[PDB]
Amino acid sequence: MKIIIAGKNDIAVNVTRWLQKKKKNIEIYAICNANDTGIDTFQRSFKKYCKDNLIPIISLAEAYKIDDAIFLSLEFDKIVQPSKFNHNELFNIHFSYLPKYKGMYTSAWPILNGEDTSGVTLHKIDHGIDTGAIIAQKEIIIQPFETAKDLYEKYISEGTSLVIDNISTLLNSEYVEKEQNIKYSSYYSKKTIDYSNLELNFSKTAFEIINQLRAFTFREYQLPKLDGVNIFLGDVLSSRSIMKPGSILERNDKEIIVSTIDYDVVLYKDNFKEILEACKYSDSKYIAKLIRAKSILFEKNIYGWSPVIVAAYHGNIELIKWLVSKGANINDRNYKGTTVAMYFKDYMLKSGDYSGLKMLIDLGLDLTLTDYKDYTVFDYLEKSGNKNLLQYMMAFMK
Amino acid sequence: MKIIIAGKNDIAVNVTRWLQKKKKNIEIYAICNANDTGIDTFQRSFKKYCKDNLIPIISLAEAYKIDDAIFLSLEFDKIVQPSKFNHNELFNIHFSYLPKYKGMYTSAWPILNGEDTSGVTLHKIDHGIDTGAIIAQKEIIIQPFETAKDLYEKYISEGTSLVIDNISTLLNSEYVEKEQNIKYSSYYSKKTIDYSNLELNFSKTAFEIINQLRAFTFREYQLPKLDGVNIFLGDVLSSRSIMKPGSILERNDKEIIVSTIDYDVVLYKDNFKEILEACKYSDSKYIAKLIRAKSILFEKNIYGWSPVIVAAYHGNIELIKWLVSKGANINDRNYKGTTVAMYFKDYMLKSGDYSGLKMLIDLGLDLTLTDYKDYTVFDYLEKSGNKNLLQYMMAFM
Ligand SMILES: Cc1cn([C@H]2C[C@H](O)[C@@H](COP(=O)(O)OP(=O)(O)O)O2)c(=O)[nH]c1=O
Ligand SMILES: Cc1cn([C@H]2C[C@H](O)[C@@H](COP(=O)(O)OP(=O)(O)O)O2)c(=O)[nH]c1=O
Ligand SMILES: Cc1cn([C@H]2C[C@H](O)[C@@H](COP(=O)(O)OP(=O)(O)O)O2)c(=O)[nH]c1=O
Ligand SMILES: Cc1cn([C@H]2C[C@H](O)[C@@H](COP(=O)(O)OP(=O)(O)O)O2)c(=O)[nH]c1=O
Ligand code: NA
Ligand code: NA
Ligand code: NA
Ligand code: NA
Ligand code: NA
Repeated sequence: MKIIIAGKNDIAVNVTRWLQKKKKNIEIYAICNANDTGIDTFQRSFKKYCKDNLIPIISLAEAYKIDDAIFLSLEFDKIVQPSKFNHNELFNIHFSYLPKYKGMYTSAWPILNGEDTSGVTLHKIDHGIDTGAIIAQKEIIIQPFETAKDLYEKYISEGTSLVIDNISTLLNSEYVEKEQNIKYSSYYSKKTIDYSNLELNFSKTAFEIINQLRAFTFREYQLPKLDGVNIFLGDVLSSRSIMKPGSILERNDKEIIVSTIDYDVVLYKDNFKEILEACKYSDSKYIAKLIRAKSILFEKNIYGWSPVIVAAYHGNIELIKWLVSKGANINDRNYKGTTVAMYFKDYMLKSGDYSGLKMLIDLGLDLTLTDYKDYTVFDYLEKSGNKNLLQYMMAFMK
Repeated sequence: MKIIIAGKNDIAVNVTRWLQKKKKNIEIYAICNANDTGIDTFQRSFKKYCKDNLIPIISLAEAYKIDDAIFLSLEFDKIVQPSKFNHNELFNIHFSYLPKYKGMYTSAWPILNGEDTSGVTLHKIDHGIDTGAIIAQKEIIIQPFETAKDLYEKYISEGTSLVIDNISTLLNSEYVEKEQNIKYSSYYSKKTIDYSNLELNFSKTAFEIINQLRAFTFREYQLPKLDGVNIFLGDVLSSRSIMKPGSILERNDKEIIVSTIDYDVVLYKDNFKEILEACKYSDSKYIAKLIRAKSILFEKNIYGWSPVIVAAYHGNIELIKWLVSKGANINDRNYKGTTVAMYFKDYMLKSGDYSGLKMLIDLGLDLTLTDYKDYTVFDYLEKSGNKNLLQYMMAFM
C-alpha cells in the first residue's frame, strides 16, 4: 500500500527509516517543509534524506490526487485540506497531550506555565488546528532541569515511537479515534511569543523566572538575555531582597543575582564556548569549576560538537570518563552523524597513542555505528589505508 | 488584648463585627484603605463602619508603635515594614491557595487560566509579596459557570470564616506556621490586565473563550463586550465552523454565535435591565423566556436591587416564589442592608394586602434581620406608627 510522509526533522527521517526497514512493501512519498534547506543541522534535513534515498518528493497538491494512500503529518508546515483527498486516512503527530496546547511553541508554553508534564498525540487531521480526533497519546514528564530544547528532543523521540507503535493500525484501518473534549482545550498562536523581542520579566516569582529561563533556552535559536548577556539557566536563593523586582543585586564573571517578587534568583552567564575550549586539555577538576548548570555539558556548537566530542578529538580520556559519569553520551554525534569513536580514532592516528581505547570500549563506545554517509570508523580507516589501526580497533570490540 | 484591622470590604467589616460580638474585651483599631469612599457599595465601606461604631482609625506609623497588638491585613492596600513593629504577630488573608496566584486580580486569573479551584490563605506578613508562612488555608471550588464576581464573593465569605476559625489562636499565639514552597508559585501584578482596555481573544478555544467571558464578568466594574454589545455569559455549541476564529456566524436579539479554534460559542447579550424591569409585574412564565443564563437572576443594579428585591417591593408573590425555586435568596439585601422583608413590608403598607406574608415566611423570609442602620422591619413600623401591620408581623414571632 502507500504512505505520504509530510514534514521535517528527525521525526520524519526516522519514521521514514523504520518504514524502509520493516515495511519494504510500501511505496513512500515525501512532502518537505518550505524551510528545509536540504542541509543537515541540529535536526536532519528530511529533504536531504529523501534525495539521498531516492524517495520521491511531491507537492501537497500532488498528494491530494494519490489514491489508496494514507497521509502522515510530522511537524508539517502547511494547512492540509481534508476534502481534497479521495479518502480520510489523514493523520498528524502533535507535540502536546491534546486537548491542551494546540498550536505553537509547545516546547515553551508548558514550561512557562509551570507544567510538570506534556505529551505527544497521534490524531486525525480535520479542518482545524490540532482539533481532530485522538487515536493514541503518550504522556511526557518534564524534568525540573529540562529546557525547551530538551523537551523538543523528547517530543521528537516519543513522537517517533508513538507512530511506530501505531502505524500498522493506521495502514490496516484497524485504529479507534475519539473526538477531543471541550474542557481543558487550550491553544497558542504564533502571536503569543515574539521571539524577535524576548525579555525576561522579573515581576514574577522565582519559580516563574526559572521557568522563563528554561522555556527560552534553545541554543540553536536563542538564549535568554539580561542586559545583552546570554544566560544558561539559574537557581533560586533563600535570600529575599527588598529591592524592587528586577534590581540586580550582584554581578560577577559567572553570574548575576536579581531581586524577584519572592526569592532572589541567580542567573548563570552562558560560558559554553569557554567550556568547550577547555575540554581540549583540561581535567575534571577544572571543568567542574567552570560549570554552573550541569546540562551545559551536553550542549553543542554550530557543528554539533559537544564537550565529549571535543574531548575525544583531543584524546582527553580522563575528561571523557568524567563527562560520561555526568550523563554524557559515549557515542555522541555531530550533525553529520560523526561519532565520538571516529574523533577518537583521529586522535589515536595523530598521537600514536592507542592505549585509551580499551577504557572507552568498557564505557560503551560503539564501533559499529555509521555516520549519515553510511560509513563506519573502519570505512574511513580502510580508505585512508590505515589497516593496522583498523585491526587494532576491531580487536577491542564486544 | 488588641487588634489592628487594616483593610476594606465585607471581610474587614464582618471580622470586626464578629470581634465586637464575641470578644467584647478586645480593643480594636483600624487602618482604612485610601480609596475607601466612605459609602456602602457592592462591598460595605469599612471606614463608614468604623466611624459609625467608634472604632478609632489610626495611621500605619501609629500602628508600628503599638507593641501589644496583633496586626491583621484584610485586603489592605499599603506595604508594611515587618521588622519595624516590635512584635511579629502580623497576619494577612490572601485570596488564593498560596503559593499560587500571589498578587492581584485573583478573581480573574484562575478563571482565565482554566483552573477548577482556588482558595483562601491566612499567613504571616513577611518579606516578599504574599510570601509569608502559611497558618491555614482552604481550597474553594470554581464552578464552570461562576464569574469573577461570584468568585470574589466566595473569597470574601471563605476568608471571613477562615479568619473567624483561627482568630483565637492568633490573639493567643497558639498557631502553627509552615514556610511556603518555591515550587508552583505564581504572581500577577496590576499591569497584567488593563481593565480600561479589555478585549476578547477569539484565537483561542471555546473553553478558553468562555473562561475569558467569566473572568471579565463583574457588573459593578464591567461586562465583556463584542461590537460594543455587552455580554452576560455564553455556552459552547457542538458545531465547529470552518470560518476563521472570531468570525460572527449568527447575530440576533438574544445572542451572537462566533467561530473559535475548536467549538463554536454562543455569547448571550446582557438583558439584565430588561429582566429587572419586568420583575415588577410579569409572571414567572414570561421572565423564564428572557433568561439566557440562569445566574442573571441574581444580578443587581447600581443600588443592589435584584429581581427578588424588585419583585418583593412590587408585591409580585408568584415571581418571588419562582425566583426562590431557582435559588434566589429570600433574604437578599440592597447595598444598605435593606432586606426583601423590608421591601415587602413597603408593598404591604401601600396595598393594605398582607396575604403574601405567611408563604414568604414559609419560604424562609427572616423578619429579625437588621439593615446597616441596625434597624429591623419592626423598628421601622413603630417609627412610622404603622400599628396594624406591626401587630400582624409580630404575630409570627
Ligand atoms: C521559532 C522559535 C522556536 N523556538 C522553540 C519553541 C518551539 O516549540 C521549538 C521548536 O519550534 P520549531 O523548530 O518551529 O519546530 P516545529 O516547527 O517542529 O514546531 O523551538 C525557540 O526557542 N525560538 C524560536 O525562535
Ligand atoms: C571535534 C573537533 C574537530 N575538529 C576537526 C576535525 C575535522 O577534521 C574537522 C571538520 O569538522 P566536522 O564538522 O566534525 O566534520 P566531520 O563530520 O566531517 O568531522 O574539524 C577540530 O579541529 N577540533 C575539534 O574539536
Ligand atoms: C479593578 C477591577 C477589578 N476587577 C476584578 C478583579 C479582582 O480580583 C476583583 C476584586 O478587585 P478589588 O475590587 O480591587 O478587590 P481587592 O482589592 O480585594 O482585590 O475585581 C474587575 O473585574 N475589573 C476591575 O476594573
Ligand atoms: C426595590 C425598589 C425600591 N424602590 C424605592 C424604595 C426604596 O427604599 C427607595 C430607596 O432605595 P435605595 O436607594 O436602594 O435605599 P433603601 O435602603 O432605602 O431601599 O427606592 C423603588 O423605587 N423601586 C424598587 O424596585
Ligand atoms: Na475528496
Ligand atoms: Na511569534
Ligand atoms: Na525581591
Ligand atoms: Na491593571
Ligand atoms: Na472554528
